Amino acid sequence: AAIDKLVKASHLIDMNDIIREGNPTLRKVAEEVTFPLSEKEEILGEKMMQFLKHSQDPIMAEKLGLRGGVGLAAPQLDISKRIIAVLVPNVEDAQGNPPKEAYSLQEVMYNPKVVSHSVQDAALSDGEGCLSVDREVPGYVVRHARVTIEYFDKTGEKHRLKLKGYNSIVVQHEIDHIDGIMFYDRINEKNPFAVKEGLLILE
Ligand SMILES: CCCCC[C@H](CC(=O)NO)C(=O)N[C@H](C(=O)N1CCC[C@H]1CO)C(C)C
Ligand SMILES: [Zn+2]
Ligand SMILES: [Zn+2]
Ligand SMILES: [Zn+2]
Ligand SMILES: [Zn+2]
Ligand SMILES: [Zn+2]
Ligand SMILES: [Zn+2]
Ligand SMILES: [Zn+2]
Ligand SMILES: [Zn+2]
Repeated sequence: AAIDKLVKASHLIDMNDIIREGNPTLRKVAEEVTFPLSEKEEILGEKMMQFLKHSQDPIMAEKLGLRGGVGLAAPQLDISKRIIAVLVPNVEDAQGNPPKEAYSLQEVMYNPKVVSHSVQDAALSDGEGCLSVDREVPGYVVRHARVTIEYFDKTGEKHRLKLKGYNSIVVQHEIDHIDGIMFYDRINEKNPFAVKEGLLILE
């Protein structure tokens, strides 16, 4: 099955493992994982995080032909499970100094969900792109500004976490994938750049 291919020890996830727009798995509601995790589900989560790290690394991205990403959901690898990985980098300063924390968020999350959110909405000013979508899609992807999430880690431990900013946006995006929702679903149908008053536009 797809999972067996992906969890082979020597296998590195690349773009040929990522399904594309139009594949039905992208529109399913992903199934909840049960704890204790199987070996395969644990391995998949590790390989997903590995892909993001690769994707972000100039060398490996180039070796393996990867488009850079900051999150990945199991449904995008044809696996209908509630497993996402997020890897959101902090940026260097103007003098070239690395940030204090390499990442503002770095997590493999099992059964994640949004449990509360702000009334305020937000969108990234540059829009959103997707590894499964090979088309230009303009417009503001309107999300919750702030979210509280719950999720499990690979050991079964429950986390509850409030997010904001870019971190908020990224997790929302991944969560949507495990519910069958695509980013463009949240772009206004008649003017992609419409702004309802109070929308937090993020730079
Ligand atoms: C920001 C919402 C989360 C994006 C996650 C996606 C990758 C994906 O398809 N996840 O399921 C990505 O990294 N996309 C990038 C993306 O949209 N980025 C990366 C930097 C900020 C933002 C565009 O403004 C690229 C591929 C376009
Ligand atoms: Zn592969
Ligand atoms: Zn392990
Ligand atoms: Zn590596
Ligand atoms: Zn609500
Ligand atoms: Zn996506
Ligand atoms: Zn919501
Ligand atoms: Zn709760
Ligand atoms: Zn539309």
